[PDB]
Amino acid sequence: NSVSVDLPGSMKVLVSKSSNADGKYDLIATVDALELSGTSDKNNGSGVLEGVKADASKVKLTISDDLGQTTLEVFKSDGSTLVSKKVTSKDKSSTEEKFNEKGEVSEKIITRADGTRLEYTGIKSDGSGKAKEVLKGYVLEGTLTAEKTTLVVKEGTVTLSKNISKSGAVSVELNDTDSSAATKKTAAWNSGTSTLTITVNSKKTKDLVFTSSNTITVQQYDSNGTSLEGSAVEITKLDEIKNALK
Repeated sequence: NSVSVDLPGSMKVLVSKSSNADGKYDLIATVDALELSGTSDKNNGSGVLEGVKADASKVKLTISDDLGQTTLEVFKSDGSTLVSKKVTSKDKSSTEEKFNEKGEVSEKIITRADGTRLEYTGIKSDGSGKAKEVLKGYVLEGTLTAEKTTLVVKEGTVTLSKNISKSGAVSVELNDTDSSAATKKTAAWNSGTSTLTITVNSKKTKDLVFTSSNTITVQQYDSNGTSLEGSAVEITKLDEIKNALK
């Protein structure tokens, strides 16, 4: 009879085998234990389904025409104002939002395809808030503004800041208040290799690489300050970032 279709966001929809008198297909889905229904112009599982929560909040599932993306929305019981929205994109990343009484976003959780996350909480009407990046093994914390996200790690008099611009560009900086010329760390950022090179006493000491896989690696220079030595080591815990800043 109906045809089962797998969707982004770990959902399924059942589509009628054939169309009704108007040419439209019936759609059914169950999300959690909520039954959703709709009709569609297409026969592939795309379209809109609707239902309600046990508390009468409206629910809408929207499946893009090519099945690439899904959106699951919850609204107030009159259907007017959004309460929550989850969008799963074609890479299987997701964004999950909560909204306040005016429909303004108050929380946004971005889950990358690899499972790492950006968590934005306490978001205010100017787009400022608290930020966390959840990586494999550890979490980075900081703040959000409409210009950038800034995640910070402190060790001694060193502050490491990982910035994510509004447009998604990562850059990293290091600032040290150390008053001793012999021990003060400085660093340079290379956007072309996503690498922060730390210097102490006029010699390169370490490269910190912020990889496309959402990891951080550390590699030391030889005592000559010009050649790398050994091989890069992936950071697995926050304490190891702090160790790289010593």
